[PDB]
Amino acid sequence: GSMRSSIEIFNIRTRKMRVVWQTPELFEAPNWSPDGKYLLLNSEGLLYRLSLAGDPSPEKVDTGFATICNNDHGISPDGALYAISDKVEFGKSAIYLLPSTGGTPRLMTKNLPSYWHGWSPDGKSFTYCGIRDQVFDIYSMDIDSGVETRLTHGEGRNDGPDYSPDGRWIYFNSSRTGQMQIWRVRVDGSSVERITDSAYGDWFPHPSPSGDKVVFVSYDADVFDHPRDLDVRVQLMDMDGGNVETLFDLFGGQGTMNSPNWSPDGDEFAYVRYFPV
Repeated sequence: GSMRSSIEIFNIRTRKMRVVWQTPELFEAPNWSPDGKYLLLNSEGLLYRLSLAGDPSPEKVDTGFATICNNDHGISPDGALYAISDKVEFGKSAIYLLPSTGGTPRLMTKNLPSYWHGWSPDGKSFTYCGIRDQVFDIYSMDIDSGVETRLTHGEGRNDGPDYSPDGRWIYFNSSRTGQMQIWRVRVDGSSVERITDSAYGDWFPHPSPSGDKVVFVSYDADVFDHPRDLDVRVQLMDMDGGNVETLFDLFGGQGTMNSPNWSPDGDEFAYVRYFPV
């Protein structure tokens, strides 16, 4: 079988890349463990750990009944929990938490579909895209109480939320201006503001844990939604949207970086490059 996915890391300080693992399988959306030691990927509804030292061969995570996981998942700051978005139970995406060492998923969201997208720096809350009667909004939930908080209110479609490391902002994208652009909303909901103003559809914002940079993908403007297998750009900019640059061109899009992908040191991020079928 020819290669289909290349799990890779790019260091934004030295501007060097490395190939962790290539496979003829379709692997997607890496997270990076808070201890620095492994990547968490999904493939064909299952979750896998790939060690960054020694054997990078994917090791399957026991997600119990949750065997139709999608690309929206993450790891808690203390490293003890995984959050997954799975459709076994209700036929549409629902968010669960489980131990990072595997086990039985605990349902978080009763209102569906909901797509997990970022863990709060203090670990107490998470943020997600919730679709409610075809209204795409940013929500957050307090893990201990189960209380759902709506942060956007149907101004365009709003997707892909992830926290700034100071915990004051959630960055996301919104179609409110005509194409997907990066926006940010305060965690209390109280203000929102535009971060990119580009000729592209800008998707998957991830603020670096080091608090200086945001990485994201830019599709061509004539693209609708966030498909697989297109010629895209992996971009980087300052927190305030200044100094936008193209780090590299890439064949991909969907799967490349859906979920929070930074090393805990904030100097490197994980991503998947694809090869045409």
